[PDB]
Amino acid sequence: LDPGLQPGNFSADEAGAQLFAQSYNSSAEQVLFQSVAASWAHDTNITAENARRQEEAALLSQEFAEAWGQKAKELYEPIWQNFTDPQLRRIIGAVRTLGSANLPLAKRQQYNALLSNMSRIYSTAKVCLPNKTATCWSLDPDLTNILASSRSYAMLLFAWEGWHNAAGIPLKPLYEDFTALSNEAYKQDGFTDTGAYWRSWYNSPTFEDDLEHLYQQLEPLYLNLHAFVRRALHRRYGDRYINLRGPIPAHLLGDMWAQSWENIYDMVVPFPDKPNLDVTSTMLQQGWNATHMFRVAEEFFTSLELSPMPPEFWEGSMLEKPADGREVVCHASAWDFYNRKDFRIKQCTRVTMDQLSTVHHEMGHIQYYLQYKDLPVSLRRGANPGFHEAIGDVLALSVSTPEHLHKIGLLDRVTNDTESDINYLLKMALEKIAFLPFGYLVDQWRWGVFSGRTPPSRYNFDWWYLRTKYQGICPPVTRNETHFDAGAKFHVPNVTPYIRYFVSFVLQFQFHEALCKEAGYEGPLHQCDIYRSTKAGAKLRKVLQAGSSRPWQEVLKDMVGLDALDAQPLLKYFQLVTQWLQEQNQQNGEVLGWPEYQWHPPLPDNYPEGIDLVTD
Ligand SMILES: *[C@@H]1O[C@H](CO[C@@H]2O[C@@H](C)[C@@H](O)[C@@H](O)[C@@H]2O)[C@@H](O[C@@H]2O[C@H](CO)[C@@H](O[C@@H]3O[C@H](CO[C@H]4O[C@H](CO)[C@@H](O)[C@H](O)[C@@H]4O)[C@@H](O)[C@H](O[C@H]4O[C@H](CO)[C@@H](O)[C@H](O)[C@@H]4O)[C@@H]3O)[C@H](O)[C@H]2NC(C)=O)[C@H](O)[C@H]1NC(C)=O
Ligand SMILES: *[C@@H]1O[C@H](CO)[C@@H](O[C@@H]2O[C@H](CO)[C@@H](O[C@@H]3O[C@H](CO[C@H]4O[C@H](CO)[C@@H](O)[C@H](O)[C@@H]4O)[C@@H](O)[C@H](O[C@H]4O[C@H](CO)[C@@H](O)[C@H](O)[C@@H]4O)[C@@H]3O)[C@H](O)[C@H]2NC(C)=O)[C@H](O)[C@H]1NC(C)=O
Ligand SMILES: *[C@@H]1O[C@H](CO)[C@@H](O[C@@H]2O[C@H](CO)[C@@H](O[C@@H]3O[C@H](CO)[C@@H](O)[C@H](O)[C@@H]3O)[C@H](O)[C@H]2NC(C)=O)[C@H](O)[C@H]1NC(C)=O
Ligand SMILES: *[C@@H]1O[C@H](CO)[C@@H](O[C@@H]2O[C@H](CO)[C@@H](O[C@@H]3O[C@H](CO)[C@@H](O)[C@H](O)[C@@H]3O)[C@H](O)[C@H]2NC(C)=O)[C@H](O)[C@H]1NC(C)=O
Ligand SMILES: *[C@@H]1O[C@H](CO)[C@@H](O[C@@H]2O[C@H](CO)[C@@H](O[C@@H]3O[C@H](CO)[C@@H](O)[C@H](O)[C@@H]3O)[C@H](O)[C@H]2NC(C)=O)[C@H](O)[C@H]1NC(C)=O
Ligand SMILES: *[C@@H]1O[C@H](CO)[C@@H](O[C@@H]2O[C@H](CO)[C@@H](O[C@@H]3O[C@H](CO)[C@@H](O)[C@H](O)[C@@H]3O)[C@H](O)[C@H]2NC(C)=O)[C@H](O)[C@H]1NC(C)=O
Ligand SMILES: *[C@@H]1O[C@H](CO)[C@@H](O)[C@H](O)[C@H]1NC(C)=O
Ligand SMILES: *[C@@H]1O[C@H](CO)[C@@H](O)[C@H](O)[C@H]1NC(C)=O
Ligand SMILES: [Zn+2]
Repeated sequence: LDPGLQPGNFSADEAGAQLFAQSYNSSAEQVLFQSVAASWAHDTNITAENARRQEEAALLSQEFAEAWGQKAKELYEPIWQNFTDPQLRRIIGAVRTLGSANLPLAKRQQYNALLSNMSRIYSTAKVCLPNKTATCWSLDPDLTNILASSRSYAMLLFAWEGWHNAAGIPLKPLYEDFTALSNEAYKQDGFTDTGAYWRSWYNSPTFEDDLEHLYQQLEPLYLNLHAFVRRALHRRYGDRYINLRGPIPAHLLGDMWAQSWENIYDMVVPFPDKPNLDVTSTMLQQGWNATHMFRVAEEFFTSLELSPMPPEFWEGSMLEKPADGREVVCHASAWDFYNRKDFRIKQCTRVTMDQLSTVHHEMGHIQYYLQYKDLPVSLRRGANPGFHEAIGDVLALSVSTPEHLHKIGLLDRVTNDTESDINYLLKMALEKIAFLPFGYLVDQWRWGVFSGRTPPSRYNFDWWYLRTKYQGICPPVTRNETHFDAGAKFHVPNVTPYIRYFVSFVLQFQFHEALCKEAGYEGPLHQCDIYRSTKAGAKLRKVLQAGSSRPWQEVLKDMVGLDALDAQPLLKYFQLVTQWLQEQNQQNGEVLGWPEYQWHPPLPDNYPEGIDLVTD
């Protein structure tokens, strides 16, 4: 048994715990490196050969965590909370979390394979017309593309139900057992249930209470936005299917999960005549190419006097669709090998304005890793799990502005037209604000499941109850206790929390408002840029530098000034769209909210016979 993989002898003392932690850090980064190294190899070079390695390196990592966790859990758990330095408590607290590993091996297999099956079913789920069609439609491209692009209610419904039938129905039996074993494992760790464990990451004694108050402060913005989309859908589909006072059919909102309303912008766009300024056409004539795009992004960070990329980045990063033509996970991602000496971005970059914005986002993560690279490995993560995304986003917000684009040189004049930016801001409002209630209700639901507030006979009653109460949606078809629509969202059977994204979105604008205030800027917040503001850069740098050492709330108070999340900065960013929508809503007499919730559409006249009929 490798000494580099198994812990030694240590007393229950802080001096012992310090020695143990230090030993954990040294071996831990070694282990993490191997796992990610093969991961990067396969992800950058898609082949079954590397997949076998990826599986092997990840397997080793768990045995490592079990060895150290095993010793830690037995050794300090009776005393650990008393260690003086919170720094030490944080490291030990992370390692002492064993999770599933606690299960006896017979249950481990049952729990582990079970999780594997849930993932298979979701990705495997196939939706087939009630005809012996030669080939069915998978989640993407066909199902997502047809649902995002199609606008024939009859057609759109059938695709939506088919997905929930195929994905949802088979997960329901399995998910109960996962609930049983998952909570069983965490009980041995010391959490009342899986929910208590997920909430534990934010170190907020009133965490769930905090979110409700945040969400109630955003609801005025959401209801106004919801009312406007409801009206627009009514113009397109007709009163038979959109009750001005009631909830919106879930399948008509432009995406399989109604989590993003981005695809309906074409119907709702204010001031439809102003074109969205796309710099692609100028970018091409400028001779720019993917490789230069990244150095352009670095220049922005250098303007913020943050750390410029290490040469290791230019060497490692997989900036393009490789000319070798070997397969790659072209979906852009940012990687940090816990090896202090390197960090890499995988973009598969192609020259579009969107990717320019995307590259800035990804480079923000790299910047984030570099600033806390000095901390011990257990702390080299976001201040809170949602904190990581927020930093990446705020950087992306600043660069999207035409004010910034002119500074880079891609634009001759910064036309200060309110119709142009409202057009833009509404697309963002459809893209992300519509997401908040959804991101909140999924983890709102899951804590209920793990907590038992939703016993098994209610998996679907509560999901639609919650989904309607918060998001303002009801199902396209009456659905009952045989179903398990929770299983229809990727994050559910893959057991990945959603709350991180909701909290991240509030933190995104909360940081943004802080930097603008630091940058001496004034007036419209959505016209703010942090470029060249070194004094703001130092403030941002501080928040990154702390990593996970300091409790997330304590750091946030130093940055923005408030010990907790708040909606006020987010609202100010959207002040213009808030003002404009209310007038549009006020004129039409929209009922803000959704009384008479117990209303939903009739079925299509010949459903499912009429599902392919031309209606455009
Ligand atoms: C991605 O784009 C990279 C950026 O290219 C620059 O920016 C774009 C927007 C255009 O304006 C382009 O014309 C720019 O060069 C690109 O890197 C560039 O690659 C080109 C070749 O494709 C290189 O051209 C050579 O440049 C040198 C001079 O550059 C050095 O010195 C100047 C100062 O004098 C510095 O400002 C530079 O930064 C460099 O340090 C020339 O000596 C050489 O001249 C040759 O041609 C002329 C006739 O035109 C002859 O008289 C000479 O004798 C030579 O035969 C080349 O013109 C360029 O160096 C390089 N940029 C930089 C900054 O080094 C990259 O290739 C693109 N990548 C991909 C994958 O597409
Ligand atoms: C978590 O675990 C890892 C692994 O143990 C620790 O990583 C080490 O971090 C230290 C610094 O904290 C690194 O030390 C640096 O080494 C450089 C030389 O490296 C070469 O030489 C050594 C042998 O001497 C070889 O082993 C190595 O492979 C290289 O060939 C120095 O140049 C550095 O100088 C800096 O520090 C000195 C003081 O030490 C200053 O006076 C200088 O001004 C300069 O700032 C430095 O000494 C070490 O290399 C890292 N090892 C690994 C494997 O990454 C983490 O630090 C640890 N986390 C915590 C919180 O302890
Ligand atoms: C941590 O230190 C402990 C000692 O406090 C080490 O445990 C001891 O390890 C040795 C082998 O390395 C074991 O030896 C065996 O002892 C039995 C009698 O106990 C004897 O009959 C055998 O022939 C053999 O000599 C010993 O049992 C074991 N004792 C205990 C209490 O664990 C341990 O190796 C150290 N662990 C690490 C990770 O460094
Ligand atoms: C993408 O991943 C695959 C799998 O890891 C890599 O394929 C392997 O590449 C090496 C050389 O690049 C091959 O080794 C060579 O094989 C020949 C024939 O036996 C031998 O004459 C050489 O001496 C050397 O051993 C290897 O066989 C090949 N395949 C496998 C399964 O390992 C590929 O290189 C990766 N591409 C990139 C760009 O990283
Ligand atoms: C995850 O899903 C797979 C697929 O449903 C499960 O594997 C299957 O598990 C069952 C028993 O749990 C095996 O049943 C056996 O089938 C053979 C005929 O194939 C029959 O002769 C035996 O009497 C028995 O009924 C089935 O073979 C097995 N399939 C494979 C490919 O191994 C797996 O058990 C599921 N995991 C969990 C935790 O539910
Ligand atoms: C939950 O509600 C679902 C409806 O979404 C009910 O499932 C449906 O149940 C009916 C019968 O109760 C099924 O129709 C029957 O089909 C056969 C031919 O297959 C026909 O001969 C009968 O006359 C009748 O039309 C329907 O296929 C079935 N659909 C699904 C998706 O299950 C279910 O009964 C409800 N369950 C509970 C516990 O309330
Ligand atoms: C330390 O132990 C004492 C005595 O059991 C207990 O009162 C105290 O709460 C512990 N410290 C922490 C931080 O829980
Ligand atoms: C655009 O015009 C408004 C007029 O009130 C002004 O407040 C805003 O600062 C202007 N933006 C820029 C970038 O000049
Ligand atoms: Zn990101």
